[PDB]
Amino acid sequence: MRGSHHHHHHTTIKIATVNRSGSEEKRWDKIQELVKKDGITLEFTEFTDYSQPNKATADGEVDLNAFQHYNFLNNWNKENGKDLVAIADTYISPIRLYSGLNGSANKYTKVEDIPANGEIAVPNDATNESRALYLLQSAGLIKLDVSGTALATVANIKENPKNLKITELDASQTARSLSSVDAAVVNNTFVTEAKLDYKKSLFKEQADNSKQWYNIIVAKKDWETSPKADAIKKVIAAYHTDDVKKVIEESSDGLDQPVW
Ligand code: MET
Ligand SMILES: [Cl-]
Ligand SMILES: [Zn+2]
Ligand SMILES: [Zn+2]
Ligand SMILES: [Zn+2]
Ligand SMILES: [Zn+2]
Ligand SMILES: [Zn+2]
Ligand SMILES: [Zn+2]
Ligand SMILES: [Zn+2]
Ligand SMILES: [Zn+2]
Ligand SMILES: [Zn+2]
Ligand SMILES: [Zn+2]
Ligand SMILES: [Zn+2]
Repeated sequence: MRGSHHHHHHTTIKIATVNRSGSEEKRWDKIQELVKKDGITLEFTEFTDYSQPNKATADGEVDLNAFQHYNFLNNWNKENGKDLVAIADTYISPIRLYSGLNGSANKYTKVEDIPANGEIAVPNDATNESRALYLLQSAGLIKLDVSGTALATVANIKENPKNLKITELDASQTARSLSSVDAAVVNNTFVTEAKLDYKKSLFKEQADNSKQWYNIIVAKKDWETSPKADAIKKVIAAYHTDDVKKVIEESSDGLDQPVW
């Protein structure tokens, strides 16, 4: 059933995220510590997948969300006829291709070793699906019949030398699929929960137009007339500190790269 989540409660500012494992949420404890003197309590709704946080925000269940990149936001707004806005950039985490697993060993240590007739899992939402497909193309596994800013779908695969089966799954399910596929494209959000080591990935998305993959803090367009606007501006100030910069780098082991 849709919208699985839990809450993590410390003026009160409610933030929707997607749950991450290990130390990756420590940025939020540091931000809370910074805005404490200002009288601000943060409360988090932590969803399990990318379909829910923007809806929570447009519906007024939360004040902010922090989970997506600009492309995901733009696409979600267009699809849903909404106009949530980015009010700060956070980090970039270039998406990676990971080997399928045999127990806890990687089956492959190079792209070239993916077998003919193999299966690769990719996210199934338009922007991360596209992102994964361009990744598979830059890794030399496929060619696409779209380019530039065109969203690629699986129907846009033009060449497929190894006859790979490309299976699109929920973004939150690609890392879990690694026990039974040859390779998967996995968003940073899901890496730690599956116990993956991002530094042992087969392939990393190439920098270039990289800003479209920048993560953001998002609110409703009229947030600035809200009684919570002052508190929101302080939270943003706390995120954009040297202290938080360091916590993100340390608590994610470098997986998330701050962009401010
Ligand atoms: C919901 S869009 C995906 C965001 C994810 N943190 C990424 O940068 O890959
Ligand atoms: Cl805390
Ligand atoms: Zn709830
Ligand atoms: Zn709550
Ligand atoms: Zn929790
Ligand atoms: Zn959590
Ligand atoms: Zn915490
Ligand atoms: Zn906390
Ligand atoms: Zn409610
Ligand atoms: Zn409600
Ligand atoms: Zn899809
Ligand atoms: Zn598709
Ligand atoms: Zn490592």
